[PDB]
Amino acid sequence: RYKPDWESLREHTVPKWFDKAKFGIFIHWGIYSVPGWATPDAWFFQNPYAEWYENSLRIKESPTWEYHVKTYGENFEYEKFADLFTAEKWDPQEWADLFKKAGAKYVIPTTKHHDGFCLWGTKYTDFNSVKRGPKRDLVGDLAKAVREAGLRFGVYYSGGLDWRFTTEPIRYPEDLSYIRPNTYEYADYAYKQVMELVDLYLPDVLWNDMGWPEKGKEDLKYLFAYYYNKHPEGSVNDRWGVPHWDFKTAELPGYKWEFTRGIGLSFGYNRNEGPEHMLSVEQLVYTLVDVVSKGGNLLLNVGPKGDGTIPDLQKERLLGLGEWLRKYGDAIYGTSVWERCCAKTEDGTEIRFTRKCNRIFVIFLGIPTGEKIVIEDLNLSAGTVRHFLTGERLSFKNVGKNLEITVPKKLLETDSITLVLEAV
Amino acid sequence: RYKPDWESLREHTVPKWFDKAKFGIFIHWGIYSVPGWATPDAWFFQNPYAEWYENSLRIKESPTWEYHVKTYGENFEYEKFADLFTAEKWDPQEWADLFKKAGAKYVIPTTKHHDGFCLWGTKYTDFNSVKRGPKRDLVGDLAKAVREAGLRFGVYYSGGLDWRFTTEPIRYPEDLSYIRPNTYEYADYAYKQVMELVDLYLPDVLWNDMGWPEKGKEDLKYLFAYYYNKHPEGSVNDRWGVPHWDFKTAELPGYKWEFTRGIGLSFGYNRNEGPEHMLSVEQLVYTLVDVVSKGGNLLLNVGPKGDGTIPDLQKERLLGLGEWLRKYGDAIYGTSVWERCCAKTEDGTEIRFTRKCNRIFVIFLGIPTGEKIVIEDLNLSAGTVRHFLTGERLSFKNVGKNLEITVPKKLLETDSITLVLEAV
Amino acid sequence: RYKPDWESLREHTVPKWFDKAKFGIFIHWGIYSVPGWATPDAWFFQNPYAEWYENSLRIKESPTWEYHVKTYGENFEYEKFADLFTAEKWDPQEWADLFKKAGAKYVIPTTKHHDGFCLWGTKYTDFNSVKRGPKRDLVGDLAKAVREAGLRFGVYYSGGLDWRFTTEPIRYPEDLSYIRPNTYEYADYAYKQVMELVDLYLPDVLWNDMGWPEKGKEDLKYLFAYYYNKHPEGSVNDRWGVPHWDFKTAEDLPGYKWEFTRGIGLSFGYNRNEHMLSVEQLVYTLVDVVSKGGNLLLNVGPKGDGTIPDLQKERLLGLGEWLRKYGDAIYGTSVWERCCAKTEDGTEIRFTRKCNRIFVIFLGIPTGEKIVIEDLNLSAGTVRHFLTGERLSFKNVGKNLEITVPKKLLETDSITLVLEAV
Amino acid sequence: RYKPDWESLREHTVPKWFDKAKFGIFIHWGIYSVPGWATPDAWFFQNPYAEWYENSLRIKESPTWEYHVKTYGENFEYEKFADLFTAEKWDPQEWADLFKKAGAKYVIPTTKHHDGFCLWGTKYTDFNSVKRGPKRDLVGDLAKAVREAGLRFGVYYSGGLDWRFTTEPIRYPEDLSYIRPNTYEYADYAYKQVMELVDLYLPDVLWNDMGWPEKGKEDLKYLFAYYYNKHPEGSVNDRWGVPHWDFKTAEDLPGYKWEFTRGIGLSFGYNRNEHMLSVEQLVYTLVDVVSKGGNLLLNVGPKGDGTIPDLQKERLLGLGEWLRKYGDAIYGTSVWERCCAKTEDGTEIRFTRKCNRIFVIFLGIPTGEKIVIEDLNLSAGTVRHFLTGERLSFKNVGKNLEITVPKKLLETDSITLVLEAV
Ligand SMILES: C[C@@H]1O[C@H](O)[C@@H](O)[C@H](O)[C@@H]1O
Ligand SMILES: C[C@@H]1O[C@H](O)[C@@H](O)[C@H](O)[C@@H]1O
Ligand SMILES: C[C@@H]1O[C@H](O)[C@@H](O)[C@H](O)[C@@H]1O
Ligand SMILES: C[C@@H]1O[C@H](O)[C@@H](O)[C@H](O)[C@@H]1O
Repeated sequence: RYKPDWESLREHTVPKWFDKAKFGIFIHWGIYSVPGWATPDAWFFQNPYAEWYENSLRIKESPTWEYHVKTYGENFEYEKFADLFTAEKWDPQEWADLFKKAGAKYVIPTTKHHDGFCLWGTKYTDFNSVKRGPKRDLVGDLAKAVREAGLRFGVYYSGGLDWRFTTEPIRYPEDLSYIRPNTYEYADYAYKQVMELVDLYLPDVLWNDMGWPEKGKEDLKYLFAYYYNKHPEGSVNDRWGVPHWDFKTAELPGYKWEFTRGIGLSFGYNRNEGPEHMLSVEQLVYTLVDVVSKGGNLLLNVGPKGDGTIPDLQKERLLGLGEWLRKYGDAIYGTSVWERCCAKTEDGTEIRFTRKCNRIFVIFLGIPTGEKIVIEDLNLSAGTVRHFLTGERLSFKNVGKNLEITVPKKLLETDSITLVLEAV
Repeated sequence: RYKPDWESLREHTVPKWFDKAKFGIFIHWGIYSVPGWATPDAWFFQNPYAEWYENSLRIKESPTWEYHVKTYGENFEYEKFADLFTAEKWDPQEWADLFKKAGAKYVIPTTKHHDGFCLWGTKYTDFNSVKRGPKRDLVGDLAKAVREAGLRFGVYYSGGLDWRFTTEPIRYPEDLSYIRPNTYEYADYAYKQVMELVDLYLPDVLWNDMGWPEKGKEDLKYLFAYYYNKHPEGSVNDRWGVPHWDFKTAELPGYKWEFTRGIGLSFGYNRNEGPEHMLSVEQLVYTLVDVVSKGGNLLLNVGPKGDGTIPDLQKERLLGLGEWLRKYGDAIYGTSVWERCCAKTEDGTEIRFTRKCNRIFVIFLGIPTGEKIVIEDLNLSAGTVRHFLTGERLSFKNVGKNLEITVPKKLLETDSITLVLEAV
Repeated sequence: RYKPDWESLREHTVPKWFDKAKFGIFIHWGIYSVPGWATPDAWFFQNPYAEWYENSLRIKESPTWEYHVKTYGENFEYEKFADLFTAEKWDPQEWADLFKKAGAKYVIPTTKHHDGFCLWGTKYTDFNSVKRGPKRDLVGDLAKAVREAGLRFGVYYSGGLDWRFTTEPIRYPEDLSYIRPNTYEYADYAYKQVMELVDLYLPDVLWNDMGWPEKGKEDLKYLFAYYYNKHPEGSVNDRWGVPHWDFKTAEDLPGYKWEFTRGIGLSFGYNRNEHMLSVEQLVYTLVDVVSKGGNLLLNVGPKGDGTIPDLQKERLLGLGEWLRKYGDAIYGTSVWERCCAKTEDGTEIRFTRKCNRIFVIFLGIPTGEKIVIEDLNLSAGTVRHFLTGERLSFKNVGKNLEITVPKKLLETDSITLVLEAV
Repeated sequence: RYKPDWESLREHTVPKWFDKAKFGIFIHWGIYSVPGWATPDAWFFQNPYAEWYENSLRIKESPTWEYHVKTYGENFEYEKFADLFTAEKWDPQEWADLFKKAGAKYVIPTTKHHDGFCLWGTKYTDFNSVKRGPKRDLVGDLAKAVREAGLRFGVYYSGGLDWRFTTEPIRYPEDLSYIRPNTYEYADYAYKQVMELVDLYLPDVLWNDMGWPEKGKEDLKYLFAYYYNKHPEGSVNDRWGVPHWDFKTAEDLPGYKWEFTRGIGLSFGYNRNEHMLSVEQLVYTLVDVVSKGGNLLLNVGPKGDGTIPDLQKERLLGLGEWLRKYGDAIYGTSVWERCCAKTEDGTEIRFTRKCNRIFVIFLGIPTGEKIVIEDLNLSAGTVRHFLTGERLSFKNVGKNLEITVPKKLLETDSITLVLEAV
């Protein structure tokens, strides 16, 4: 049993499933998906993030304001998008199947982003998906489908920012130091809402954002102890601004962390986003391997449309990643870091290392065109280095500081995207 | 005038009436009286307290859950008892007469227990006796009747626990450290509700329970100063978790205290309670004398049914106590502690001492069967020891460390339950 | 057992001995007794308190500065008085006997006043009576003598003010809000010194003054718990500025215990330029205070050589001669239903209770046999003349209570007519 | 780089060496080793811990007081033992070699226990081993010797208790809530002393005790950041009473790292009146603790002259002889899917993992060849006898796992039967 104080909650280390998961799906989906628009220290004036539509719209000068006033009209309040957000062609089982085939082991939707619209039937505001728009508990139905597909389910919550409680926009990063809800009322509201998510859906991950209101930071001792006592395999990110977290986030470490990025640049759906603002399947795999070899997990974001469909370009990149993970999944899932993160060849091709007990997977970022491969600054523990995908044994010798190794061309042609070897 | 700070509020000592009162009636009565059921470190799983019905019901495993799901059905929410709680045959004048005849000098009902149902027309929740169930201000009508009978009126309030603000039950004592309302919203709610009781009924006693929310502990400086300034003869118990109290509670001291217990084991009405889970009239009198000789008051609880009647077994024990207090009341009411609490005879019979200026009442817990009574470790201040109930003088001498004294058998037969003497 | 937190320490009510004590002796005695001088909006510029000599001296051109610069010289540092404080003719048994004969039940000397000179062998400063001046543990020798005489022994300590830690004087009351030691170093120093008094002498009273340093206020839950656990009959005044105290102080009827403090004269420390109360006014004060639930802490300001001025000795013995006669109507009494009353004539009256007995103490001796007391009805008891025990006839008349006490008995009483109803 | 705030310091997880270390030596050694005496609701009145000699001595009439007043005399102050603590026959290389042969990977001496005597040349008190007694920097010479033997070196420090700053003893556990130094002066003193240990010896472990003074708890975000930035492989226990620690202590399977501490005997400091564990019980403790994710910190209580009692030396060497054989199944291991298991016979079993290898350590040596382990199914690997490496036949049978190990191999093992599946 966890007690409600920081010393006691430190006893909760990161759960084993999360360290082994390696890959998860972020989902940025709200009423901001309806307009789904964004421009292709002037960051907030030309916000490339479609989720920040309302903030950009509150800046009268901006291109989001130009677009909005021409597409929808000057007197079209942002709140009106809630009724346009009908998710009429949303099938959560189809999402869960997509994410499972993509190779993800956990899924995290935005229960409530900065605009403050909640994607569940919360009883603390009427600005949610049950009373407005979809007339449907989006979080709960996604949680059911995700878990029926055999995946873990987390929740993103914008604890630090809620624009239902402000009127002024963020124009500069320094504005965030005072343009917050700021009231005791909000501190209670955020506490009750995350407590409600825990009670209703018992998430495997509590992914807070933008810090936690200062007035309720000491509430989290009670929230975290409550959560862990109901769900010891539950986890908590590092965006609460308090002494406790299970893993860190980012946009060889001894702690666990998680790199988050979108398939594109924007997190929410953006129409203005060209097909060359997005990563290729190759770049997604390279990111996954790089991150995972450094002890991290990848949280890859998906920005679905307001009608509940995932853009074909995004579906494509997910399935292509999962086709790669279906072949090379044994060298990623359930792996630890090796003695070192990275390495390169004499040629130039970068290399990453993942361990799985006595095995050491050697993952080349790319497929070398030559049979004779020379890896710099490595002298392997004289064992048995073998081709991974076919299993076939391979000859190799040590040379001063580098490591020479021949791999026939007949085997290179089998590998897709990355050549991977495996020592013992 | 009291200032709102702890140093200043210390000037308020316990009121004279309360120290002299000696005996009071607790009343545990709510919507939990309707089901009125309880099982005959596993305490919370088999709670013998019927007031904790809802907590026990939230534990799916428990016998309260078995009973509830069979008597009322799985989908019978606990809140539904509010509408079953009609107090149709409740007459408060009949209660006040009962408590007055029982010998009580003050009466304290549960305005709001842990379940959060209020027995008055509070304007801070619709979960009360005016909007639901009785359609009647139960606290106010009891206050009128109690005061018309010439008794003081206090209020119990569950400041520390309110299950209207939680969903999870208490399974272990350590759960109480974090399964509390916890919000600023609740701290205000509790403050406004006790302030409302003060404004509406001006209670002679403020009997808080389960501590006060940490977020509003400093509010009580303002509450206590406000209260004492309107009502200097008002009093305050020791369950707020702050530096100030007028008397302590429990379940020779220099401070004033108050032992609270039920006629039975449960505080709320329990049907499952046999007639041999309750104290006899003899044991109630023995408790009263023991407590009062140690500087304390007795707060004897009554658990009425949901229809507003007090079980005949409880009525019986109260009237029998009051018949005893009608005879021996002069040795209890308005007494102080003597040089020592207790004493025993050579035979074995225990003895308690109460003072009233130059008088010293000697109350035997039981009626010795022999005329020759030898009291251990006592040498009285050579005065005049007399039989109390008849007044008749009695012979006595000192003997080493003990004190011999003859009391004719004709006088023993007059005394009911306790022989009592009286020195000068 | 007492825990170190305010909620737990509230369980310590005022000890029974202190409530019954009624009368105690304050002693303001230090190196300020050596010059022992004070002048006969601008209170601090013309301080009538001789203990504040150093503060007044730091105010250049003030009358204490004029006197000092002429009697001792401009370059005569105040600290130099420590070596002049010899306590030549000091006899603690003589003091303890004087206070016992005066009728006092407890005695409280200044272990350290605002100037910061300590009257004991403290190991936290060398500015004390053992290393300087008397070469003698003044507090400890007085404690031994006072307890041998059968009296309780308390300690005054200036926790809030210490002029060893400041250089600027107090010219106005608002100056006290910032001209304090202010350092963590001082907060520890004060804690360690009161801890040391407790360890060395285990005082029955801890009489702090001028509040406690803000930084050390949380230290006192520990100090008080430590103190009460070693000495449950110990007590603590109300000048720490924290939620806990046993009795209040002061310079219808309260439910708490309090203590009026005042000197025989106006000054607390010895003053030559000294305005003194008569024996009659001291008795009247005692009775007034005691009938209102309070104790009287009467101050004595001895000279630097260790003798108590004859005028002060005289007032104390005269008070004790009165207390020897009428002590049963004061010591061990509680308050009655009301404190005060007057006669049709004008003479004020005070009431003390002692169980079923209720003493009626006249502030003065009425010159007439027929006495009419206003707004008082006594439930037909037996009103006795107190000192002789003789019975007196009384009747109830409307609001008032007519009583007839013979001339023989009025001339018997000294200072106060005292009756005794039941 | 680590910033001085709790959120940043959480990034420091327990160092890999400490998780792999498994076994370490505690050393309770001070001036309390000189008398080295302790008696065979009232724990503090009959303290079995010889390190608490002074506390027990402050309790007048207690058995430590009887012994002390007869062996040394009533006017023999406890502080006088500092001059008796000569460490005559002390040889740090002899100690370091003993601990290395015992199989320990790290060593932690008491730099300062509750009595406040420091075993190094601190410049914040003259009550230490350089100015008194040994005339020698005991901590530094042990640190040099321990690191020369190839072992890690930590430091115990009594941050929460220091009896140089109190006079009253601890009679009950509730006394610890207020009988502490309590001053800002102490909070600085503790900070400066641990800062000084870090600067002088850069310990691999900072083993604080009895919490950290309330006034100095915020100082520790700075001390910890300073420490980790100079020494990232450094570690910190859980007895500071702040949000941060690297491992917990103690006197299904945890996710955090912890450390069981206990003496060879009952007392931590040397006791004559001493109740000791056998070699078998020490090995059983080590295996039990290690299979549950913990380390064992085994205490040694040397005499005042600098020698370790032969009985203690004996137990340590016997443990190291066992660890020399079975060290591969302990050092560098993680926890398995579950900690514990038993046979149909009754013999307890513990599991340690080392990648794909899973060691099966029997607490005792089964007398029969046919061994049936309850509730255990092993995925058909290759179960080897550990010490000889020979292969063993096994079958899965319902819930259990039948295995046949020849008598030849059971008689080979010492204390524990050890197998090795894959
Ligand atoms: C994952 C990203 O985190 C950031 O803090 C947010 O501002 C973005 O909108 C997005 O949710
Ligand atoms: C008098 C008793 O006090 C306790 O704290 C409560 O838990 C019981 O329900 C009851 O009200
Ligand atoms: C009793 C008086 O208390 C005051 O606070 C002090 O300033 C006086 O010097 C005197 O000691
Ligand atoms: C390891 C033990 O820790 C406890 O806190 C101490 O009181 C003992 O003396 C010993 O050092």
